[PDB]
Amino acid sequence: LRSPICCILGHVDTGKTKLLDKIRQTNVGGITQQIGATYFPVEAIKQKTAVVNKDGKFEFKVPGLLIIDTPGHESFSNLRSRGSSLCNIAILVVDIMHGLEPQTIESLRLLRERKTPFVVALNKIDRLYGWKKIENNGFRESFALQNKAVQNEFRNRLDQVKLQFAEQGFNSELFYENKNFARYVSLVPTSAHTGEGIPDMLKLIVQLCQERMAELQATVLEVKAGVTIDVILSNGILREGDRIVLCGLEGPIKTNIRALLTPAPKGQYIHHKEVKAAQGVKISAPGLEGAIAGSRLLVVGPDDDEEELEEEVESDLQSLFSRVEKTGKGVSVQASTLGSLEALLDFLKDCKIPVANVGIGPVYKRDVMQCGIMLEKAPDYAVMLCFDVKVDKEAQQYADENGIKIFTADIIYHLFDQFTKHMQEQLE
Ligand SMILES: Nc1nc2c(ncn2[C@@H]2O[C@H](COP(=O)(O)OP(=O)(O)O)[C@@H](O)[C@H]2O)c(=O)[nH]1
Ligand SMILES: [Mg+2]
Repeated sequence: LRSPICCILGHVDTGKTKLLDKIRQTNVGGITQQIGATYFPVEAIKQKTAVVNKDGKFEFKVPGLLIIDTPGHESFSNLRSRGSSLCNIAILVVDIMHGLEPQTIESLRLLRERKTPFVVALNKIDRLYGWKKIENNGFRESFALQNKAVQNEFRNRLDQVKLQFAEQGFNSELFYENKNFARYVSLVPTSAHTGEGIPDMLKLIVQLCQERMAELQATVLEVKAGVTIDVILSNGILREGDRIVLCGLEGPIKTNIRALLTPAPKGQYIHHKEVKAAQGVKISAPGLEGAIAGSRLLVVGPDDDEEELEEEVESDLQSLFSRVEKTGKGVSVQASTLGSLEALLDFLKDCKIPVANVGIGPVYKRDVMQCGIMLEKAPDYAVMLCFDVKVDKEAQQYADENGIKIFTADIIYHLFDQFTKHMQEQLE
């Protein structure tokens, strides 16, 4: 069998890094660091959840859990239709003391559109005034030992957070009060500081994956400059020397896996003849320049037709490139990954904003030039809406020289706001 994959999402300063760090802690099958991910064998999970499984009734049917730290939008890297190949389930981290934030809200909307199951970590409960910690305890067990004032503050903050979620269209319940997984999103109070609530969280993640979610699937999660690719192997086997095709900026990329690399526990990496799901692995291969984050990775077998596979891997990006106005009058859009780009196109289509040009990866002069033609065509739309992407300095300079506006945002809403402001300025 294989291990479910869990992605951890959160607003900055919400304690996701500290949380994953606390989840990693061990007395040591050992918890093992992998490329862009951390693997938890079922024994380690049993140990971390034992305190909330004292009777032993809970059955683990799973070999392990893979957890990917996904700060920002990497959990949404691939196209929506394949979301489960990247993340079976997610953990959304919210600071209980400040409640819902904008990045959190965007994360919520994106998780909902992609139909990605998630639970919420209501983190930093130790910040409750007078909280009496019991390290690594289950939340209920610790909560029972708190004074009246602490319980009161918890309930108040909880009701408030529940309201903020309700406004966003999500019905939420405290996890042990939660009765139906289909009806409510579970809120699990946690402390990255004390470890409290983490047993509950791991047990719940495992429970949901098993109860609800009981061919090769591999996704390019990151591209690192020679150029190597960090890949999440969700299903199947990858082997050294495998003939692979993936999505590239200027067309399909076809090459052969030179090396399968994981971090050394010495040299820097250890090589593998082969790796099996679920695994985060680094791939070394010639000609990986222009690889697209969020791209599928396909292996060309003996019966397979490499051309058809090239077409198939490029088809995601092409499906995005084709989503443009027939009129040819519209804005240019750009994003870092297939999923982010898809989200941007869907959002703008909802906003009835017309798009004439679609780009992926960091913004370069060619993208800005392409936008610049609109300036001759229809000047008002000679702008770029750029979602979570870097803008090359020369591209920005060229834009400023030629009166092309480049709008950038970490949140998709802001692109809309900025564009509306721009249009009102043009009509002003
Ligand atoms: N008291 C307390 N502090 C926390 C907790 N989780 C995170 N922090 C603090 O908040 C800061 C958040 O750090 P980090 O883990 O990088 O949060 P991130 O930016 O969302 O990844 C850290 O300096 C921690 O000291 C918690 O459960 N309790
Ligand atoms: Mg972080």
